[PDB]
Amino acid sequence: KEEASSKSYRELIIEGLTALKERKGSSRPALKKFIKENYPIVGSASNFDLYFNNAIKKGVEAGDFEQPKGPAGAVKLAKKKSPEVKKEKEVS
Repeated sequence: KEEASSKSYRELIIEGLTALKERKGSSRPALKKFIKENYPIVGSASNFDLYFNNAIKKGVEAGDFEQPKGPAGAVKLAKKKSPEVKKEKEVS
């Protein structure tokens, strides 16, 4: 709005993660690019690459994102804690 930041990664990730899901979901690097191309505000933010990882972690604990391929893999928009997601090791 004025500051060159203060974009919620929650919005940014979901905006993409819902779109670039393809087969079902997509890895962080793909989302990171999506945000950089679409939301330069945060995309070109210092240590955005690092912040994004924490954002994913924050989102998955919040039950807003979920990683089918376990932590540090592909993320998928979480809507229901449905079965056949037993490749996350310990995202809990």
